[PDB]
Amino acid sequence: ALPQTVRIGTDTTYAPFSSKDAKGEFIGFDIDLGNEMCKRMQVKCTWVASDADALIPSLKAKKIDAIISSLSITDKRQQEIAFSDKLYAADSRLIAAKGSPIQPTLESLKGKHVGVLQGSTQEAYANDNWRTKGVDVVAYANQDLIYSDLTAGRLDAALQDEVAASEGFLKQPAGKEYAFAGPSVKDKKYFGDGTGVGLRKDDTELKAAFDKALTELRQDGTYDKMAKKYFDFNVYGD
Repeated sequence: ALPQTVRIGTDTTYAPFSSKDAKGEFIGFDIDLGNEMCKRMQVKCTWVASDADALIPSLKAKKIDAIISSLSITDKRQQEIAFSDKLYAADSRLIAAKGSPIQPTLESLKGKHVGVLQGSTQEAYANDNWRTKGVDVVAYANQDLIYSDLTAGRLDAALQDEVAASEGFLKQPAGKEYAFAGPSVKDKKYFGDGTGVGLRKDDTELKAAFDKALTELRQDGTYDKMAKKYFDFNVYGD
């Protein structure tokens, strides 16, 4: 059976998906999706703010029943936990000067300087896929020095999370003469081909319920109405 109340963990440091406003309220597209699915599942849901690194451990330990926290459905994570069907994509993407001919291909990136943030999944992807095939991958301690170096012409491009870059540089005046270079970069091992509700593998009833509610809110147009509040592109991907 489903619990009387489903506890959902989320890392509230990631607008526009999950954050806390000035009154401490949970806000974001994750919160909207979670709340809408819980409504259709007719279960009470309680949001629980958690450190990012504590989400999966808390889930495994049954401190929470679900994770909705832009949790990429990576191959590695699927060794340990289950996921709902995809909620939206969390792929990465190149940013470069507006009009740049750069593409996320080996042929285009050969001999180019591509900035990535130290310790990021973007760094991992670029080091494992591009650095070893003739791309000059430069790792940064500070995200903002990446952007500054891009604007200064010390980088050809920067590999960033797509929505984070969209909301955090491209929408700022500083990013006005910059744009995505090519399409999003997709990889099941690094970016997950989607985010999903993170769930314990044995909780099949809970996953089925989330999956059912999600297809229904997508099919009757609720998904797009909710997404339009935050995004002017196809955030779902796919």
